[PDB]
Amino acid sequence: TSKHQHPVDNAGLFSCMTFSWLSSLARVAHKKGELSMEDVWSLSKHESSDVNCRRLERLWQEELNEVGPDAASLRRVVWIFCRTRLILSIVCLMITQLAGFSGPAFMVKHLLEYTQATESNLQYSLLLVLGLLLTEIVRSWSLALTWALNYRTGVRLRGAILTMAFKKILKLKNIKEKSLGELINICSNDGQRMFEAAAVGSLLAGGPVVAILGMIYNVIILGPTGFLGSAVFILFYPAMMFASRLTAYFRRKCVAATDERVQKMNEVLTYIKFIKMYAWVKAFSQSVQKIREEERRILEKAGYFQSITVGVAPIVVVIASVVTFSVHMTLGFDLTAAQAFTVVTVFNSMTFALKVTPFSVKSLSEASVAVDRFKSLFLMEEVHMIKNKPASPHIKIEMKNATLAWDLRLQRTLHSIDLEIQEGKLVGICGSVGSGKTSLISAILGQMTLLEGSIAISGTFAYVAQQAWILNATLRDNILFGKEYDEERYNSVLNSCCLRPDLAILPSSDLTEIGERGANLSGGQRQRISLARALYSDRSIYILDDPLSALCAHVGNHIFNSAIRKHLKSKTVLFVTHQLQYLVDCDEVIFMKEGCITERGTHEELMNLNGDYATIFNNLLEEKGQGSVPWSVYGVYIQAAGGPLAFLVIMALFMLNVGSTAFSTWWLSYWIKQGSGNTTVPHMQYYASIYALSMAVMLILKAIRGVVFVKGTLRASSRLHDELFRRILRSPMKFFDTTPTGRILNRFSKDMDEVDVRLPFQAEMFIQNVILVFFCVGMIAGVFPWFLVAVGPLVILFSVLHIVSRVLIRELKRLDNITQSPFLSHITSSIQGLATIHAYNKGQEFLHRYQELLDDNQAPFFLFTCAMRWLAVRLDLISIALITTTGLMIVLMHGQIPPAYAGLAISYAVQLTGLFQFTVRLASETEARFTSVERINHYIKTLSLEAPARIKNKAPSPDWPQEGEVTFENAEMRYRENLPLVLKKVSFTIKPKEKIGIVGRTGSGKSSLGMALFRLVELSGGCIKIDGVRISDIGLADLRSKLSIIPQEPVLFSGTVRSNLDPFNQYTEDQIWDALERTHMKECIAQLPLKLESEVMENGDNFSVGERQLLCIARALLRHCKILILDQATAAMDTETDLLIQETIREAFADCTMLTIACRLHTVLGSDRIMVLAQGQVVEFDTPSVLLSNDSSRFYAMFAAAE
Ligand SMILES: Nc1ncnc2c1ncn2[C@@H]1O[C@H](COP(=O)(O)OP(=O)(O)OP(=O)(O)O)[C@@H](O)[C@H]1O
Ligand SMILES: Nc1ncnc2c1ncn2[C@@H]1O[C@H](COP(=O)(O)OP(=O)(O)OP(=O)(O)O)[C@@H](O)[C@H]1O
Ligand SMILES: [Mg+2]
Ligand SMILES: [Mg+2]
Repeated sequence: TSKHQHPVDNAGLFSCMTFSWLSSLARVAHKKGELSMEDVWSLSKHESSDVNCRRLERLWQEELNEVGPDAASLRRVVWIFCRTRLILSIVCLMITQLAGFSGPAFMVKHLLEYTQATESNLQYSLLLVLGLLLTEIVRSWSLALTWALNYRTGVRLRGAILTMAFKKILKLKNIKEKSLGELINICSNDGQRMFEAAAVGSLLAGGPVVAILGMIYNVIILGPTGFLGSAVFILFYPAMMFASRLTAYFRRKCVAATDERVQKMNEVLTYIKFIKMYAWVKAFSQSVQKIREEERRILEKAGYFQSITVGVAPIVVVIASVVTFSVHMTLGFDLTAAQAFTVVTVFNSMTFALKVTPFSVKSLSEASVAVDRFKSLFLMEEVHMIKNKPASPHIKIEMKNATLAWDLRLQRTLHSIDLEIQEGKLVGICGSVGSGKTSLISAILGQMTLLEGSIAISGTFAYVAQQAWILNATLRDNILFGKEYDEERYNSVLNSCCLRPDLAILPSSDLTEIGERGANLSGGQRQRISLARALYSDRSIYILDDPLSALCAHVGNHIFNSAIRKHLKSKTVLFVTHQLQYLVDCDEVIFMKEGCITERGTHEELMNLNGDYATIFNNLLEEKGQGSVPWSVYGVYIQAAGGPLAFLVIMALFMLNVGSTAFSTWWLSYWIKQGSGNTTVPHMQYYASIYALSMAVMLILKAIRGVVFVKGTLRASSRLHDELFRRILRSPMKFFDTTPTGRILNRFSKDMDEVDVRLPFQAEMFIQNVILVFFCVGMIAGVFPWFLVAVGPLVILFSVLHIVSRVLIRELKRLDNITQSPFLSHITSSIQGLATIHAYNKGQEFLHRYQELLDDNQAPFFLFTCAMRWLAVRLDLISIALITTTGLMIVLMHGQIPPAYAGLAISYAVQLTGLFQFTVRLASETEARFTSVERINHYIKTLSLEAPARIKNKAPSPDWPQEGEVTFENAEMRYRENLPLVLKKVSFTIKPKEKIGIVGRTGSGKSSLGMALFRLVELSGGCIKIDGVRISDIGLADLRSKLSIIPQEPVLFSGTVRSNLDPFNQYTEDQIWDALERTHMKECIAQLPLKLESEVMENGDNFSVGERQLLCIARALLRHCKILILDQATAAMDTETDLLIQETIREAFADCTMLTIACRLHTVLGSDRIMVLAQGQVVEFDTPSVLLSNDSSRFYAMFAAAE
């Protein structure tokens, strides 16, 4: 072991069958008033996701491969895995039923006979009391054993199924196509559903075993009454199956409706920096409110039928028995003299066992659709590393007339591709936005669908993507990627990528936290980190997807001359490019167009055959609470919309119902104390009719109260969620930067499952229990008020026990809820990088971390239920001992105590006891469960808030955007409130109608002049004004729409391109077509049947960045803002299209004030003025002509060094 004793799996002597191992933790629970992480007794090797998972996998694979897998019914999840553990429960249920039935029924009759004439004997009670004690002890022990077995056996199934699902998730999928938000919802919600169905769905078998016993007892006491019970039970059978059939469809529709809502919830989380400038927070709010309203309506419709089956009529049996008694009544019956109320009380006690059937049937019906869903997840294509084609030696990559394109129902893009690569050679492709030299790179990975051709490959890859993927670990761990530390190789890597000043500028040291996805670094730094990791990993084959795009000229030249030329000269490097500056030193160049290779060979041969591109080459052109749950959460919960009125109506209805049932009980009790037939006999029929109509009322009343309660609780939940969403949406940027996303999404997946499912039932049950107890104590105080002595000791000991167990219950629940968020964080952050993870073949480490996190989360689940079972056992034992003592008292005190004042003693007692036993358990249950509302309230207004959309008090005149005067003055920022300054002493004065180009060294600042305008930075020093009007005083909502920005990284939401094009439908139909046509996409849209309703998702995955950039250009063209700024709009674009692009930009915004950003000097030479910055400061600047004839100018030096 060496970790924890875990006394469950040993100590076979009389120490572990009863719940006694938890007495050790009860001391520590109240000694410190807490329970930390070091004394939780983590799970042993028995309940570990390493032994059961293998067995489940083997069983499922065998059941798949035995015959053709058409559907397989997924019967092996439940019926064959947890089978042997259910036979013991189903065989102990019969024992406990018989023990609870046979004993008391005869004992009460014998005690009544003894209280009739005690004067006969005195020692005849000892056998009776001994039998009573034996039966009670046997019953309680059997019940505790059954619950313990089911609780223990309900965990392993979920523990194995979760890891099976994740292991299936980690596979090569060409596209998601699964509404990614669904996958997370599959991991959490369906985890819970597979648990309850294994721990509750086992008491359904307890119905018939007692029904047959009741029928045979009735036929043995009365002759011809053995036929009506069977007839009235046959009619009861199909109602349950009808209920299940009706609820299955409702559950399926509800889960389908809630599938989509959580997907749109993820889109804002990972794109908040994008939709924070165009005030697109309005459409999404309306869309999510509409889908939430639809979900709430269907949930209410589903739940209305349930409230009618929480025991609307378990009195069918008593109604049938009363009808049989009244109809057959021959005015005396010649048999009913002493045991009149005994049989009625026994039959009333029968409802306790069968009151739990609806819960079992509902859980089974839900588990059916859960099984269907999990079956739907499997039976999909495992397309990865399958080619089934021969290879050849002395080569690494070989192709033979491949014909590939994105997704099986789309027009082919590549046809008849054939190429070869020699070992240790450098090859460049080059081309346009046509042939698409990104499908070729991904073809050999295995992510590309295949139709024909032949692909062969043998080796290892160090993949680099066009974008960047950065984990949450520290920088040194990111560079190492799970490798052994070194000193010489690490220093060589750091010196070979020109990374030294970047590491020196860090505040503390190299070891620093990065973030969720490298949100604290620029694009160039992320590219450099990815390149350094690929360089240090030391793999056989290097694949670079344009690693020299966003970076400058000098650093790129140095890296190519130092790293690629020398440090990587002993391996094979294959990379594509759009710039022909470095193609001189390359070995071979292969040119392909429109998916077809035209000419290939030595680069020196591409001079006279076709000088197409040569014209370009010619010259220049959390925290866990440490206290008890206060009443503030309850006050907030009841202060929801329509709270007090609904609560008062519900309480009044409940009080009236309890009064009615009390009056009926008194009526039947009085009727019991009457003549034994053959006297005063017509009134019986009238009384039966009165009783029948009374029941009716109660029923009607119970239906009404259920309806009202369901409506009120659902309204409260909807209002709470609607309040929460706006607060999360207006969260400042720093909160999103520090706190990971897995800490926010949890409150939207797990809390909403428990608040809207389990809470109302427990609340209503506790309310009913407390009103019944108060009525019983009032009645006891009413008649026979001379017995009010034991009440004090009873209440004080019960309070002592409750205050003893509540500490453990609360601490265990809090520790259970705390440790579930890193789970979701990891499962979210390990999906987006499927390509890189598959390339590096690093699934095992992620899987092991997943398993360890799952076990840590599952550790405190068992003890939470074990504590409640232990409390129930203690309460039952105490009550049994007290009633035994009171009965023995009776026994002894049977000579000089009249029976008139003692006949009802055992009666009222058993009720009182039972009522207290139920009350304590219900109170503990609700106190445990009411922590989710507090957890949601943890994000109350104490959290930071974004900035005030507007103000509506000092809005500027509508004619404000007239001049583009900008006056920068001392703009110094920190970006983290702790990090050192990134830009210092920035002051500019730009006259209206001016053009300025941006170019400079990597790192440093570029984009440098971003922020401090449309700013959300919490400016501390300096201030700027636009057109003579300050920026701090004016509101944000109006100001953000005045100017427009084209982001460097394209962003494309789901739905359609139109919705992005018009946030509010303020443009006609021809203007958008003209805008799309003007930028040379005449055939880029008409190629599809949809014209303006294109299906775009997942950041435009159909067409690559070459088209996403121009889509964003077209979108920003129609806005026509006062100031339109382009942030490096020529990242990956050809040279021929450049002119057209800049010509269109100049034609459109001829007089607008703009600041152009580009990575190429030759494409910025036309600007009126230029400026450059070295590290954090701007050097002297003027027109390009002035600085061109200046040897001592950095701009001329870098232009000359650009070659
Ligand atoms: N989101 C961020 N959070 C915190 N610090 C940041 C963030 N972005 C940049 N920095 C830091 O601010 C300083 C200036 O970087 P800046 O963003 O201006 O670079 P850049 O000009 O965009 O770079 P590149 O040319 O590589 O794209 C650097 O120290 C950088 O690490
Ligand atoms: N991420 C994607 N997922 C699915 N299909 C894609 C994706 N990107 C592009 N497509 C489809 O495949 C075709 C080929 O585009 P490809 O990705 O090869 O472009 P590219 O030339 O490399 O891009 P760029 O010029 O923007 O750098 C597109 O016209 C489109 O039909
Ligand atoms: Mg690419
Ligand atoms: Mg930038």
